[PDB]
Amino acid sequence: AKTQAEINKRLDAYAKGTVDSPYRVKKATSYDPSFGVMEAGAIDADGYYHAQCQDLITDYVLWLTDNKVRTWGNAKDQIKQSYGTGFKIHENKPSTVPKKGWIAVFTSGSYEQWGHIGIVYDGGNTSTFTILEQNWNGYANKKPTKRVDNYYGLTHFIEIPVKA
Ligand SMILES: [Ca+2]
Ligand code: NA
Ligand SMILES: [Zn+2]
Repeated sequence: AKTQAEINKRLDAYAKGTVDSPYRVKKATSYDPSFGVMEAGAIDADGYYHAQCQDLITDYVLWLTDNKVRTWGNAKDQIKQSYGTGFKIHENKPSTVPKKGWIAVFTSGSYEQWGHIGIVYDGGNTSTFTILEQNWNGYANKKPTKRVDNYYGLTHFIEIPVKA
């Protein structure tokens, strides 16, 4: 398991394009004519579809679990599987406010078909929070980027284990 300080450092490194990941693009990379060229810093964990939202999560969960747990499926399928001990799935209730490093999962409305997914960067309040995500633009080309979200479509949070 990882400490909060280790988690926090890794989130900043995602956003800066310096994360210690073998799935981080070093030089602008392209293979799928439907998507934009992946900039340095993008995370592509599967070698399909350039840098999608779930690619970030695949990398993060591999790091959290010392490469023991590889996610399968699309963003929306993450709430149908378990990442193991100390990972907990929470329904997003109007009461619910997440914690830095938790995983935010969008499965309703405009996100229903594939889901969307990202990492909680700032837990915020009941109105907004800051997410760190890939592919909110649909072009699958940018590195992980921060965005303010209003909980629209957001159905679940995945709590991750934190080492004291
Ligand atoms: Ca990919
Ligand atoms: Na909420
Ligand atoms: Zn997606």
